[PDB]
Amino acid sequence: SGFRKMAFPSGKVEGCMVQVTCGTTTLNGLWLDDVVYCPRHVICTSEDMLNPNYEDLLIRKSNHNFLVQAGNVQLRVIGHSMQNCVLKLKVDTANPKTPKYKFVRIQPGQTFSVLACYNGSPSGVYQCAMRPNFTIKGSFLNGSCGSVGFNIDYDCVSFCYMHHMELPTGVHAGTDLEGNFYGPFVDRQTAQAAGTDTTITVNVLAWLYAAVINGDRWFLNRFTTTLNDFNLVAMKYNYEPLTQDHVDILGPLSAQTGIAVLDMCASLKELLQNGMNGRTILGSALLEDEFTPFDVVRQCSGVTFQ
Amino acid sequence: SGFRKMAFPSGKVEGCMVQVTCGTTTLNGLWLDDVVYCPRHVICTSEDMLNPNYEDLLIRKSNHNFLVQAGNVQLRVIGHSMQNCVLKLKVDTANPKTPKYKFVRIQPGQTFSVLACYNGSPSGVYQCAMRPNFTIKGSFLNGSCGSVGFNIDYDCVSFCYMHHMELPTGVHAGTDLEGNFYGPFVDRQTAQAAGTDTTITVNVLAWLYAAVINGDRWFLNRFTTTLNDFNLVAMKYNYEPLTQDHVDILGPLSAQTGIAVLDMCASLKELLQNGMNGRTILGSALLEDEFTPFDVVRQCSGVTF
Ligand SMILES: *C(N)c1ncn(C[C@@H](O)COc2cc(Cl)ccc2Cl)n1
Ligand SMILES: *[C@@H](N)c1ncn(C[C@@H](O)COc2cc(Cl)ccc2Cl)n1
Ligand SMILES: [Cl-]
Ligand code: NA
Repeated sequence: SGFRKMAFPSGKVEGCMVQVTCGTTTLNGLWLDDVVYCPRHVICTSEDMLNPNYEDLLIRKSNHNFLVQAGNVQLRVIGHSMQNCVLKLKVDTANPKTPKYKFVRIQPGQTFSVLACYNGSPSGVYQCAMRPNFTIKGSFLNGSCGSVGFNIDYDCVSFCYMHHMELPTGVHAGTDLEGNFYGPFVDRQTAQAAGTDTTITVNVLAWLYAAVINGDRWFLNRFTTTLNDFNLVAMKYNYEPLTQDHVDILGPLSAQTGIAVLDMCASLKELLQNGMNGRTILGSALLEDEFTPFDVVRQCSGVTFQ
Repeated sequence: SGFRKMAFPSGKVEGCMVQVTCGTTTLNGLWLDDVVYCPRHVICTSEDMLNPNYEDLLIRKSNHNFLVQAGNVQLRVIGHSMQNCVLKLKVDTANPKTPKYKFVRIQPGQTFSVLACYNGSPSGVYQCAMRPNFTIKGSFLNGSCGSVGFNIDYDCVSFCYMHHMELPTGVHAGTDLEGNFYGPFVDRQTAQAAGTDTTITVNVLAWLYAAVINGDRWFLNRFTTTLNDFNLVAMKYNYEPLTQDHVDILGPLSAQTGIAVLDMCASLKELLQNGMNGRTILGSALLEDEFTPFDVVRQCSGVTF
């Protein structure tokens, strides 16, 4: 029993992190087979903050302008190309520690592990969720760009995030590993702001199901709700709409606990109305929204504590 | 910016985890040099679990009774012995992935990373603190015994915890890697209960400093206090006493933020007396006590491994 924000073991990703230098700028890259992936803004100068023309900056570079260091070893860059907002540096050595992997673009609400890195060397690992406004609430300092987010369902690493920048509110924006930004953000230092963020409703429900599995029922009630009335109430607290897809996705947790999804919805409605009145759920005094249904099933007993 | 509960990168430990089987029991072991460490309770069966005589259970076993798998490779056990509550299985091969390491015993309040494992296969990593009552609030299912906790101090892994059991309240108990329990617990299936826990004061203060560094300031005030007056408040709210050593340890964060420790104690006093009045601190509606001073400095500075 117990319930913690739990990351994937990071070793398969640690073996892929390198340092990329261009001019006076150093950040991190991801070395898979014979390609190093990193944010294209590594080629930007002080003059290129606001309106970089990346095509024009890149054509002026040779292979030997990029320094890639993997531990104590220099790799030799033998090619370069840009794909969307990522740079792909072809190197003369395949990474002998390359795991089985794939690149996946995630949807808001999905969670992943972040391996924060500086100078190509891992600092720490933590769990994040892609917020509804396409930001993440990470922990990143200068030099952390090119740190990646991933899942490891089975033995295969799914890379889903590469870190590019911090927005004025202190939240974080980045790309998939094909270099497409999450959300309406661009790799320019112009005024950009994330939209108002909302709570990830399906994840809160999942977490309430985790609480029941771990043996806590205090917040349930005798009521039910229609999906439409739930959404009308939940929107007034800045909760995302719950869809029929979300209801379907919660089916297994429902089945395991004997609590219908719309009955759990009625519990959530009452929690929003009442607060917790001095109580906690799985150790928290707020409703937690960074655990998915899949995360709950992965972490929790398949046997409910009745 | 930002502040997150963050574990050490786990790869140096992942390369040391193996599966240990004895009879119908499988759990995890730690393979360092030519020794595999695991809980001695692996040798227990159902009728023994109430009052095991470990000496007597062990003498009946041959080397070949212990099946050790490192990935898909069987290791050959060439010796077996007990140290306190851990079993030490001598194997014929040194682990080529053995990191620089030490065995250390930590103090209550100290944090560490746990690499949860099942069948010798790492499943997840999270940060824990050794509670004042010598339990940890972990997340462990059947098959997780022998999972380890660690810190990394440079390139050196300090192993500090091996998982043995779950108490009735759903919190967790285990040993150092020399097999000495944290807390007044024993390795048998009997009525055992955690003592009442307290809040780790120095760590709450550290976290308040993290909050200020990350721009969250509403709880600061004009007031200061003394160690003695604050300690009367701490005791009333089931907080650990704050010592002068704690004050010294927080010195850096005091200097950096311009909030003396006893000034921050006056903030904490008011929070304990009045609550948060609807507000949050670093996204929490409770006072967090599982970040140490060193954790806060390390994450607000970007140290790597
Ligand atoms: C750890 N891998 C694990 N998995 C299941 N369990 C529960 C029981 O197997 C515990 O068994 C014992 C524990 C102790 Cl502390 C003494 C004796 C026994 Cl049989 N643990
Ligand atoms: C990432 N490693 C990092 N470290 C510091 N910074 C701040 C600036 O250096 C980033 O500069 C740019 C960012 C973008 Cl998105 C476009 C252009 C530039 Cl110059 N980032
Ligand atoms: Cl005063
Ligand atoms: Na004060």
